[PDB]
Amino acid sequence: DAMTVLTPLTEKDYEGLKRVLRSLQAHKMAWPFLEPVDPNDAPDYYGVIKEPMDLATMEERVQRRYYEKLTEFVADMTKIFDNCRYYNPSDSPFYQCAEVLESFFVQKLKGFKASRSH
Amino acid sequence: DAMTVLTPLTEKDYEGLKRVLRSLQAHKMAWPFLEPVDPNDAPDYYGVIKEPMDLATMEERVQRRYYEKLTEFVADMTKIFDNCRYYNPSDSPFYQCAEVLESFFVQKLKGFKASRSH
Amino acid sequence: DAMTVLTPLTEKDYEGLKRVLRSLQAHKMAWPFLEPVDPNDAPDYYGVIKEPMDLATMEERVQRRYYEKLTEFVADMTKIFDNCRYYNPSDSPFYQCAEVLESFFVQKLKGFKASRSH
Amino acid sequence: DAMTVLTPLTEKDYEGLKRVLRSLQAHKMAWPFLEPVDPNDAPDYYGVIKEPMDLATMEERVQRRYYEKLTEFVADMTKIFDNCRYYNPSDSPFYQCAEVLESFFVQKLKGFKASRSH
Amino acid sequence: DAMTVLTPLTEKDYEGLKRVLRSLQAHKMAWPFLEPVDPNDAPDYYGVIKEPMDLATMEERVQRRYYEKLTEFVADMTKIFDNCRYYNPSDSPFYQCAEVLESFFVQKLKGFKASRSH
Amino acid sequence: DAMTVLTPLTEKDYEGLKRVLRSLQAHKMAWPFLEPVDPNDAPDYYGVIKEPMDLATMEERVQRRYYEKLTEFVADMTKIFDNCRYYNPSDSPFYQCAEVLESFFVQKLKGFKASRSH
Ligand SMILES: CN1C[C@H](Nc2nc3c(c(=O)n2C)CCC3)C[C@H](c2ccccc2)C1
Ligand SMILES: CN1C[C@H](Nc2nc3c(c(=O)n2C)CCC3)C[C@H](c2ccccc2)C1
Ligand SMILES: CN1C[C@H](Nc2nc3c(c(=O)n2C)CCC3)C[C@H](c2ccccc2)C1
Ligand SMILES: CN1C[C@H](Nc2nc3c(c(=O)n2C)CCC3)C[C@H](c2ccccc2)C1
Ligand SMILES: CN1C[C@H](Nc2nc3c(c(=O)n2C)CCC3)C[C@H](c2ccccc2)C1
Ligand SMILES: CN1C[C@H](Nc2nc3c(c(=O)n2C)CCC3)C[C@H](c2ccccc2)C1
Repeated sequence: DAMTVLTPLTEKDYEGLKRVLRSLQAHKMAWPFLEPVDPNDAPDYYGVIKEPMDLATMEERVQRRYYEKLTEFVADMTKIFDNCRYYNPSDSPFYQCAEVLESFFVQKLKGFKASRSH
Repeated sequence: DAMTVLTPLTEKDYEGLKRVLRSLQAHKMAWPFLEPVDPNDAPDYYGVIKEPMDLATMEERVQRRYYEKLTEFVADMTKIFDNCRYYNPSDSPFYQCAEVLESFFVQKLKGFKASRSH
Repeated sequence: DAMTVLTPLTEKDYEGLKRVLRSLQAHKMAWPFLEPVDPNDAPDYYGVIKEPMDLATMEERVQRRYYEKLTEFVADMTKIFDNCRYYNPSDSPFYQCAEVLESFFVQKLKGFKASRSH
Repeated sequence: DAMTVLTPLTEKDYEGLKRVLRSLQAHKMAWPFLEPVDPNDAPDYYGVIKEPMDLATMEERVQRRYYEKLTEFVADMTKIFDNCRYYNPSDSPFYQCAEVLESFFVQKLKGFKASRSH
Repeated sequence: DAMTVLTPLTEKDYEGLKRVLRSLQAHKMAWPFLEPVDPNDAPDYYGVIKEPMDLATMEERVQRRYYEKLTEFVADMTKIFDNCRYYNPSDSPFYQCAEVLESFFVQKLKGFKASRSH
Repeated sequence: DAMTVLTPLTEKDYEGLKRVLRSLQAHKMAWPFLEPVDPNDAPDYYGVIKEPMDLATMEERVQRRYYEKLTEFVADMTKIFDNCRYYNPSDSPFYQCAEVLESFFVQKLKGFKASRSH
């Protein structure tokens, strides 16, 4: 979509970004992405993931208006999952929780790209 | 079913394992993972992706009958697309090809799991 | 076709002209042509394109009844795509989008050069 | 296609860049694109057209091994057809010859894009 | 002057017009402006100058009694020198020739205005 | 003058180039040239004038020591006036302001050429 790349993010938009973000935080499968990875559960995590991400941190950025474009937002989200699938094994819960939450996200994202324009 | 996990791969199994692979080798979108990553293109690749995977390397492995359970061949397949979304940017052509191939694989693999049980 | 050049435009015709225009304004790939180019996007545009055109300026015209023959309407349409391809790079979005819609409008117009003879 | 944008043009490539070019110089409708637009035919042309092109200027460029990728060769071909539809009227001969000849180039170009994959 | 704008040109007017014009055609430096710019000298000229002009085209216009007010005769003359300084480099002879000739025109034009105001 | 063409610009030179440029911005008739032309005032301006210019861009350039010779500096100035006279009517004020200011600059420039040598 044109507008996703090009049309910048208004106060209205950011309002509905917080709305989507909260939906993720209340999701049943979000339990592994609400906060940052603990370096004690996994030394080498921050050493082998170049750009880690969580919803705790995406909440900061949505409240600090970090994202000039809907594009910078959908990147940082997809980090959460691409990073989770990369570091964990295909048969782990952490992986499954990411596959589920990403599908959900896309739906909650599809509704936001639609409600922007018409 | 997941007799995927438990039921060793027989010879007729390895049949559609090779056929499913030819079909990924055909795809117009398979080009990015037909062969191993060249480290002239990307020096730091091999140092930052832990278990690289191509389809050439995987095709060898279907010839050595490297795989005792279907579980193993699908781990190694999904490596390719997880490595790719990890290493590249989301709006990348590579990243789009992994998104598209994998969905293909998944439909071609859905077929295989059913043409094993009944 | 003879009918397009000499037989002029009935009150009917002008209904199925506004109806095709409508169809182009729906399309997914019509987004770059629904209104006039902005001069702040492109300060040289209006000085180097001799006859710009948009579906908004064309809805005005179809309504005002500006077009005596069908030849006139299809010119003003084709300005939109030839101007685009001229001013924008072959490999660009705007360009690709013009390709999609000229291809479409053609068939949506083949269906009008046929509802005007039987 | 990935190969078109990224694979550098070998000398075998260039051999049958000359074939595609001469097959176009042969065409029955290629006649108005063989040589540069004459300033006496159209005093404004070279002022109102930012980058003119022709098959002769491109025969020179294809001989002097000027094109690093296939991407650059098709860009200059489609200039001939974009500059033409832009400058001339939709109902002019020159305009139809670009319609006819580009459409043909496109097929010669399909056949060369697959002569390369293998 | 009020007269130059408002007082229509009569026959004795048009006779001073022709005297002024020939004085210019005589000038040591009128040479670049005696006739239309040749598109073979400068392919882009006619496409990048919206209203070219010459002392020849104007001598026709003075014979045809084309000018209703002195205002329009002066306008078309200042086109010659404006279009020349615009198109050409300032250190060029054509640029210098317009600088000189116009200053000449101006003294001759002054004369003509008081040869009128009585 | 020899010195204007050949003798590069010292730090002292540049001091008095800003001195002159200031004087221009002081002038009551500088008002149409103090900053760049607005594309919304005039959509075609930037597409049909090839090298625009303004005292604001010229201040930047004098502060970046962009001009090796007094010759480049005086060109860029004279764009402002030639561009104005070309795009606008002889009888317009923008035109009449270009005239007045250009005459001024010449005088201020006369004095700067003279303050260089003795
Ligand atoms: C901080 N801590 C991070 C956890 N999330 C996570 N930890 C690791 C990886 C990973 O990919 N993720 C997504 C790879 C390495 C370790 C979720 C966890 C949690 C535990 C119990 C009840 C709810 C939540 C809290
Ligand atoms: C062998 N060589 C490997 C390339 N594939 C690839 N290169 C890189 C990454 C990646 O993720 N991939 C999948 C990240 C870093 C660089 C594809 C390339 C190729 C070019 C044109 C037509 C087909 C194939 C050939
Ligand atoms: C009005 N404004 C005009 C744009 N269209 C356009 N702009 C330019 C060219 C061109 O060829 N086109 C078609 C070349 C020069 C710049 C479309 C744009 C738009 C942005 C976001 C979402 C929808 C629409 C809005
Ligand atoms: C050199 N001269 C150029 C002509 N081609 C051309 N002239 C013009 C435009 C244009 O778009 N084209 C393509 C717009 C402005 C005039 C073709 C002409 C020719 C005549 C007969 C047999 C072959 C060739 C040769
Ligand atoms: C017809 N042809 C036109 C020339 N004049 C001219 N050519 C150009 C520009 C321009 O500004 N001018 C005034 C800019 C673009 C090229 C003068 C030329 C001539 C040469 C020698 C002796 C007398 C006449 C005759
Ligand atoms: C930025 N904006 C540019 C204007 N200057 C200008 N605009 C145009 C042309 C031109 O030639 N000039 C010199 C032709 C095309 C439109 C002057 C204007 C202004 C208005 C009031 C008080 C001071 C300044 C400011």
